[PDB]
Amino acid sequence: VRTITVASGKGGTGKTTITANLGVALAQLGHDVTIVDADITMANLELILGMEGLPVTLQNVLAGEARIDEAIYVGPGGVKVVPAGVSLEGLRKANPEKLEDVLTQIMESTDILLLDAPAGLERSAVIAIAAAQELLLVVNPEISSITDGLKTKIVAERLGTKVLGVVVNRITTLGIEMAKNEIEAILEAKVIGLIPEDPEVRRAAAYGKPVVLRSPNSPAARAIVELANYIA
Repeated sequence: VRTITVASGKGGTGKTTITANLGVALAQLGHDVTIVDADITMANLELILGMEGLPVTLQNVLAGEARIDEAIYVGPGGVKVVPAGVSLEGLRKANPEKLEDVLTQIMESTDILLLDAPAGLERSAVIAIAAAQELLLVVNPEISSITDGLKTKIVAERLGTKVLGVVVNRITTLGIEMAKNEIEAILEAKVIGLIPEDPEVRRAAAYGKPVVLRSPNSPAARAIVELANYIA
């Protein structure tokens, strides 16, 4: 019923980390959550969720080789995952109608649908943004990252996707306050999450257990469930 796309400007902000743990934190709060991994890249949801290879993807479901139920897997903490298999652009050109109904079937199966959009502003990304009602923008406290994020914000507004708020990932807790105001001023939007730089989210990735479960008290984890609370 609630569809949110997580997107960013450049390619290395750490958004997939936020999407995965956000979903796990959301599921831990009792919400029926589903993440559709639209980022056909290495170091994605499968790695961070510590999940084993996923056989059936949407590409299979769109080709009529399988039922959507077969492309929905259960991950850590109860979060569900749906692999796109092929870029959204591809699925969309293959059959626009089918793609929409399948997305509908998915929305039916949950309360919250998170779309891990591909890195930047490619066709597949804008499609992901337009497909959601809300956009969760992820940026780093670096200028380049913040301006690239502004373009993403703009695209969402051009399309009619409402900005849920912006998440600043990997900030040093020292200046935060001034930084937050500064960032909110640059891309005129509200930051609803400040995830401090944390070695633990890197080790979480390397070993396959989301920080939210691996290290519940690390500052990154607490910041993320904090964000899931705001969102839910």
